[PDB]
Amino acid sequence: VVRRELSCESYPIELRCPGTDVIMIESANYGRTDDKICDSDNIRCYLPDAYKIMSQRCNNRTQCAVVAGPDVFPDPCPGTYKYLEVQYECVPYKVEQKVFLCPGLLKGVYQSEHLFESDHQSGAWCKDPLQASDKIYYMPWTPYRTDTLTEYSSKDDFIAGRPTTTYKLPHRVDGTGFVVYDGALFFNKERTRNIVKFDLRTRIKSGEAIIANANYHDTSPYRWGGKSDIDLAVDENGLWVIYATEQNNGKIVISQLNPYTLRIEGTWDTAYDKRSASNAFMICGILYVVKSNKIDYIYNTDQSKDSLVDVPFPNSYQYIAAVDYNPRDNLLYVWNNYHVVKYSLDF
Amino acid sequence: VVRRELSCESYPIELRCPGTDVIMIESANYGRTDDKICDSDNIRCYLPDAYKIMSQRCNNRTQCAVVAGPDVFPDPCPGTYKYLEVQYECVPYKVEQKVFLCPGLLKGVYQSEHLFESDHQSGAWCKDPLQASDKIYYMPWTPYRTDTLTEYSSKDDFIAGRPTTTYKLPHRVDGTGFVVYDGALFFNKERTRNIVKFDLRTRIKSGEAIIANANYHDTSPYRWGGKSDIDLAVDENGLWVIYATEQNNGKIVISQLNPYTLRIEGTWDTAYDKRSASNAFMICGILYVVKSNKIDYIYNTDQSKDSLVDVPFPNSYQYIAAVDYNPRDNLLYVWNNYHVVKYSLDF
Amino acid sequence: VVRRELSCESYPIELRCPGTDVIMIESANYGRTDDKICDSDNIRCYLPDAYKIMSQRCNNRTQCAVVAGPDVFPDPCPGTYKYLEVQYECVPYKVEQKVFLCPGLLKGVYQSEHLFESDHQSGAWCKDPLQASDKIYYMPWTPYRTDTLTEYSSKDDFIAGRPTTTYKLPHRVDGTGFVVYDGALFFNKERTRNIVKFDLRTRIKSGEAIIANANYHDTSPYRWGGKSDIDLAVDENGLWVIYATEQNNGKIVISQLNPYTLRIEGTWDTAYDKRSASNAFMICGILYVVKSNKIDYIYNTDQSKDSLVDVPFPNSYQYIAAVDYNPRDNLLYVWNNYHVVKYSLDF
Amino acid sequence: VVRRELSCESYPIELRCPGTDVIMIESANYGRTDDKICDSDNIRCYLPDAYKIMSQRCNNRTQCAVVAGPDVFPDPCPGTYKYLEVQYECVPYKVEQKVFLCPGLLKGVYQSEHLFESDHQSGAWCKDPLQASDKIYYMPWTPYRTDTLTEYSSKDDFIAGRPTTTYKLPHRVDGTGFVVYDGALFFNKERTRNIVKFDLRTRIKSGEAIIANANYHDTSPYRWGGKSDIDLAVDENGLWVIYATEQNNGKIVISQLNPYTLRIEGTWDTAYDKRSASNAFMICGILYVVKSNKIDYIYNTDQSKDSLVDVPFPNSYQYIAAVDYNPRDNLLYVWNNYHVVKYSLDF
Ligand SMILES: *[C@@H]1O[C@H](CO)[C@@H](O)[C@H](O)[C@H]1NC(C)=O
Ligand SMILES: *[C@@H]1O[C@H](CO)[C@@H](O)[C@H](O)[C@H]1NC(C)=O
Ligand SMILES: *[C@@H]1O[C@H](CO)[C@@H](O)[C@H](O)[C@H]1NC(C)=O
Ligand SMILES: *[C@@H]1O[C@H](CO)[C@@H](O)[C@H](O)[C@H]1NC(C)=O
Ligand SMILES: [Ca+2]
Ligand SMILES: [Ca+2]
Ligand SMILES: [Ca+2]
Ligand SMILES: [Ca+2]
Ligand code: NA
Ligand code: NA
Ligand code: NA
Ligand code: NA
Repeated sequence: VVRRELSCESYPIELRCPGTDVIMIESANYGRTDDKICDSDNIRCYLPDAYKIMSQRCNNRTQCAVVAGPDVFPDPCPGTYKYLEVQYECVPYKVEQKVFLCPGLLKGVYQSEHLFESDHQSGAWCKDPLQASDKIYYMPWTPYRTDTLTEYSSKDDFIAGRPTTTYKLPHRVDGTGFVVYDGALFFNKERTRNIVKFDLRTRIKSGEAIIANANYHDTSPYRWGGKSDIDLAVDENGLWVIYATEQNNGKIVISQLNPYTLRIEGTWDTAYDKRSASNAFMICGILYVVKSNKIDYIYNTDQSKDSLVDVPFPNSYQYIAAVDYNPRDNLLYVWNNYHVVKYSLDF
Repeated sequence: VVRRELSCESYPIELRCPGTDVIMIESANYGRTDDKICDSDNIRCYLPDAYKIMSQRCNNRTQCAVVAGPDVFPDPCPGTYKYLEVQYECVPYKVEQKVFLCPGLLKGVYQSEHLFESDHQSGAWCKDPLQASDKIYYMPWTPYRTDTLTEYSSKDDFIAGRPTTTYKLPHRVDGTGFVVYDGALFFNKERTRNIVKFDLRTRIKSGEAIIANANYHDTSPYRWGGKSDIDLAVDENGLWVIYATEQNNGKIVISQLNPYTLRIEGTWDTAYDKRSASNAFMICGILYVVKSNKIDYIYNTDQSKDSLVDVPFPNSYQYIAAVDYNPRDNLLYVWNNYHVVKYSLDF
Repeated sequence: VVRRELSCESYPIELRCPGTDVIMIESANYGRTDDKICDSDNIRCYLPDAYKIMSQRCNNRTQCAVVAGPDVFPDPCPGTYKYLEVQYECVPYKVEQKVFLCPGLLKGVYQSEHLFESDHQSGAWCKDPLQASDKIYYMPWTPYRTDTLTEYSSKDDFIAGRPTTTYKLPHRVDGTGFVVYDGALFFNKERTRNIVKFDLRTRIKSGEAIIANANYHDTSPYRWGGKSDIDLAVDENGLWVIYATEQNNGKIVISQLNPYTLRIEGTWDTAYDKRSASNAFMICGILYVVKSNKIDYIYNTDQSKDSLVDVPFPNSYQYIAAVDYNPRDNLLYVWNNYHVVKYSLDF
Repeated sequence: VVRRELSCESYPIELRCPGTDVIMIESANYGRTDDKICDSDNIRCYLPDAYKIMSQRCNNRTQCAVVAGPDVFPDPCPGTYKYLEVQYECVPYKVEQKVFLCPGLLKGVYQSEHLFESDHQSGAWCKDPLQASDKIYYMPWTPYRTDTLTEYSSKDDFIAGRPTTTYKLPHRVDGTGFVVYDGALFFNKERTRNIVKFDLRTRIKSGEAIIANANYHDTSPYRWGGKSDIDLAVDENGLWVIYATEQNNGKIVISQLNPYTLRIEGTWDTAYDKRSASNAFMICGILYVVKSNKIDYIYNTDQSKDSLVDVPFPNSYQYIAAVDYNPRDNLLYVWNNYHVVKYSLDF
């Protein structure tokens, strides 16, 4: 929706966008286009650079204050009493285009970072790839008692055990399949085949989606168990759901979930038994299944074709609780038998 | 609607309200009430003064930033890792209670201030009594060509002819009957018996009300004419409409208009011919009619009783274009034959 | 905000307002004003009655469907392919003007209706005077356990004990001082000097107001006690708060509360000790205090003048728990020692 | 956001969603879970099928009315006075999953339907693939005078020249590159490198996106010219922008545009000169370039790989003004030298 501001010469113009939304200049003029605006003692006074000046000073910002005068703008009509007229919009914060571009085909998964050894055998952690932020999101695994999400301002604060805040979730969580995308938490509602969307900035449930025919609550989890039936994943294409159905004889089923409309945007049936998989993740719309040790299966959703592979994966620890791909830094956010680690990817 | 913020010890809590809305602390606790919030190495840790500290620091403000720690709060439980949990609302800016309290019964109208002599014989001007501001709103009278409202930051800037901004109205204006109340402009839409509500902060029409059976467009104006058929008025009770109907044989009819719901909240029929009145205004729900020179008639809406009076009014100039009462400063904002003046009131 | 609809000849126009909001036609034309609208094989084709037809068919309705054709509209230009263009707004439902007009000065309170004898000694009940509805709202009094409001579709259903719905309140209630106004419940939040606004249609808290310096939780209740410290009241002027302050030595203090902005719009200090009052209510901005038996004191907020009176009140029962005035039907909604009654008023 | 309804036995529950949004049942119970709800003369009374009954009766509907009683629900506790308690959300209308699934690789483009021969040599037309509707959207090409979009209820009404409505656009349109997606019109704003989003249901601009470095206004159009610089396209992946940049030496550049966030989600540089292309379109994230006669070039965005091809295209007419792919019916919506046609696709 179009927002409007106008200030007479020597007065500032004030632009402000709600929450995390940012300014986008639609139009701007410094001069005079009307004989009634800004009462004083030439209605064809235009400054073509007014649009450029306002865009440079205000675009990508939550707020802007610009004085309508000679300190900021050249004079398009000396002698004429001028005014600054601006039309603008509040748009979601911009995202670096690399987040949506495929880095290539996965050659292997390798050790990279070892953050710390937690006192919890299972759990999950990630970053929001749509944000240029150092924020880490952490959800520990406690059977039948998980309903919180802890936020850390950096990796350094995360290792030191220094949280910024904690979120009380509207429902209990089943498994370690959680993801954070564009300021929203996505999780599997305990004892349901539903995904809950929880807005972190306003601390309220912003929606719910039913994952049609998805098996739930220790019916089709990963090898380790722990109610891992439904796993969410983020990649270059958006948000995904990794689960299994009786219709597909307990084999992995993958669906694209629109994070804004909560619609299921395409479903693909794989040939890999979910109970046999230690974990799984998406990269460029391709499902990578972990066996434990190695990636032994891939499913390409773009071609609707699968293949048997022998892609390396770290053999260090046994209890693989969570594996989350990040399309911003191209790293795997892993929870493996108490150890909180980051794995590099070779393309 | 309830808004929530939470920050772990040493981190700041950030409260922000949209537009001109202000913070109201609902609840606050600095301590520990839950064993899962703010992950670290006593769930009955309360600070009773947390509510008082937050209220003092954040109430009546657009924004607030408070660090959850020993610089701002005492320690309710030394050794326990604490967090600040706050529940708050965004409410319209508070108004000094005097604005709604009757100063008394009017003894007379007297000269007080003479701002300047305009080049326009007719027009109208006022301040928003619900705002603690020096802002002046000005609408000149130009037959069939009025569609702007000019704003000045102070009396000083108004006399000097230094405007802050100008508003382009969605429709043309009939007469000098305009008023500003709680950030909204109220005016009579040209060639209609309708009142338009225009939000000044967002620069959009926020509503419309039809003044049932009101005479319009030089049918029942004030003595001077100029399409003065419908006059808006602000007092201790709110917003009023001063007009005339054929049902009341062209005599003044007064209605209370709710500025928030746009409903007509009571209508009273007077015995004064509107065409004979130079102008009129409300004080404490009492209509005061000007003849030119003197106030010769009053109508009390609380009692539904009228009386003939001889209340003094300045005899200086003839062409009385506008008379607007202000319940904050208890002054009359008058436009009389080019002269822009303020009249004092003796109670 | 302006809403727009347009349909080519023979097609229907569909107008819809959210919730309880109603249509108000701003403008309408059946004909042709543009050479590009409604593509077919005269751009000055107007029907003046189009505005009248649309207003008659759509005003005061939640929804409207009108066919753009000869069954509903005359032909302003035969041969020319026409279209119906409408501009409209969604406004709060209209209210009969009598609700805001003073019936007169109270001569006495008299018995009228005896609905039923409840099993609860104390409680409160009312109707929403801003709605043309038979709905009754009921709140029983249970010490430290009150957090529900029950709704009945009629008097008949209320006596029979046939509820339509129950509302779970966000907080516990202190006393029997509750009121319903313009679809919103107003109550005193347990162990606070705060008034909570709860929207009944959406079932959420819509705001909160602090009653500055108000005594609360068995400090200054009515004679019967039961945490009656703060009593809400509805009359021709709007919403009121009846309470007491230490600043006024425990004597009744009355404040106008804006139900839309949650602002305190004027405060008046009375000379009647609240602990000595059995109950109190407002009519035309005048406070009427009950002693038990009789009305022995009045306070006129319009004049800021009080008087000692001897106004009759029914002597039938002793334990007067609640007295709520209704400005639509001009009756008192009373709860007296198990008996749920309506009292008439002589003006 | 969660919406709540509750009705006591024999009373109906009413669920309504705004605009085109549909109901999604979150939770439902017919019975008794609380001793205070629905006042009458067992707080563990549950009906497991209540969720199933409500979902079946209300899911995918704008509105729902269900009576809380024995005509619709079995009795989970005879003798106990029951109530129906429902929690629900309003979600965007569901979309058939085929719209997001790739039909295969394009073997050729073939003649299928010939609707009519227009009096306009150039123009554009389409359907909204996210809607299960017969609605056709039409924009004729008139140099420097295009600012309207006409809607037809069916193919039959479109051929007959019987429109339902016309939309007045906030800005003039450059070229025939328009698209309709999820109730929103997307077009290139005249003399700019910007895409405007216009909501058809509310008739207002809902956003704007700048296509960084895009050539505009007869700099890089298709062979026929007519300000075709920027072309929008819809496929299984969403919304795309087909344009050219000086950085890519006037060769086709393709970008994914998020229709909800207005963000550019990935950009790919092709090797095909845009001025040499008659038109272009996307299918499964693959760009197909038309030469006139044949498809002689493809660019796969999933692989970031291009190939020279010889894919058939109808040789019937010369002046190819628009080619729009539809992912619901897998047809090309084409405007070729006055003729309005549909082309089939062989996979
Ligand atoms: C700021 O806004 C401009 C305007 O479109 C956009 O092009 C740019 O990508 C955004 N991000 C940055 C870092 O400038
Ligand atoms: C700030 O907020 C408090 C909280 O109710 C209110 O009492 C006060 O009147 C308002 N205004 C000022 C100037 O403090
Ligand atoms: C319907 O709308 C009209 C338009 O202003 C209004 O005058 C009238 O009072 C309202 N109420 C009824 C019952 O018509
Ligand atoms: C109705 O709602 C259900 C609930 O998720 C959904 O599964 C289904 O796909 C939607 N569409 C139809 C045609 O039922
Ligand atoms: Ca995973
Ligand atoms: Ca006046
Ligand atoms: Ca009372
Ligand atoms: Ca195309
Ligand atoms: Na996951
Ligand atoms: Na006025
Ligand atoms: Na009350
Ligand atoms: Na297009």
